[PDB]
Amino acid sequence: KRYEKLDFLGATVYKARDKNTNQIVAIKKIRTALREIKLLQELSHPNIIGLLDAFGSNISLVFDFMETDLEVIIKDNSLVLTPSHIKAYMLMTLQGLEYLHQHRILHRDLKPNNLLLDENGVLKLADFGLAKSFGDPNRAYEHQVVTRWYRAPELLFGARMYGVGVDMWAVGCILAELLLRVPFLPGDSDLDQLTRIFETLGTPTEEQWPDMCSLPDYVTFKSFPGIPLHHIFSAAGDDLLDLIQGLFLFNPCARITATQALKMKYFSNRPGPTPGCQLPRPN
Ligand SMILES: Nc1ncnc2c1ncn2[C@@H]1O[C@H](COP(=O)(O)OP(=O)(O)NP(=O)(O)O)[C@@H](O)[C@H]1O
Ligand SMILES: [Mg+2]
Repeated sequence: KRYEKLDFLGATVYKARDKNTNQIVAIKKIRTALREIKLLQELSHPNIIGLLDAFGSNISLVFDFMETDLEVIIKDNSLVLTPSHIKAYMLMTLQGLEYLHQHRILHRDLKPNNLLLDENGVLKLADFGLAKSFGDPNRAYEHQVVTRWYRAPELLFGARMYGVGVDMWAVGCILAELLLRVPFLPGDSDLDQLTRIFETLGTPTEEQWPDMCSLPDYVTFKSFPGIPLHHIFSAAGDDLLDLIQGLFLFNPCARITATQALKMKYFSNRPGPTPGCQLPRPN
């Protein structure tokens, strides 16, 4: 309507120019979008993508333009991530997520390519296509799960009741991927995803996860010992290992929350988070 289509980016996404401010934006063109406009229009947090406008003739959602995303950074061999880089990305991720959870919203699709980065190193959660108020019902056969590699074990065992844990597990997978620069648990099937979770983190005992055997799709895997976190992340300090451990607890009620994650010593310890403007950018 009042936007000129500049470059194509990848539903269909275009770069554009707002003729009011001459501001550069991203326009996403196509009931998935109804629920999205509802939440996103009224939210406002630096680390949550802003919905600037919408119009219907199909639906077009107008978003802040973000020059890159975490997956691009992770896959870019010319960039080396320092401990301070990783700390900055996690802090922005968790502050965004803490906001959402305080507003009783689950993202439900956290993965590196949904953490967008602007030219000033501001990270923003995006793609609220699966986002849900905590108390909304979970559909029978149209149930929307994150891509498998970021997916919490309770979801892989068919949980219909879940909460904050699904996002926090994903956040642990994103952290692991920042550290390893490859996906942490790349399952090739939903069963193989559980296999990989268990042979890496151990097959849960009933005291680690009391209610596991009563999940709708529970089945008996072999007992795997797991691998010590300090062996997997050989460059991570004890403070980072404690955060990673908290994010991958099997019991979704024991798993660390965004708020608890942000209060951990990791975030107050040296080295500090990289200022956004010094974060490494694809050249
Ligand atoms: N706000 C934005 N600013 C700049 N580029 C963007 C923005 N949002 C999306 N893009 C780009 O457009 C592409 C469209 O991909 P997209 O379809 O959003 O991801 P997807 O996970 O494959 N499907 P979807 O469910 O639509 O997210 C992305 O990979 C980005 O490179
Ligand atoms: Mg996406």
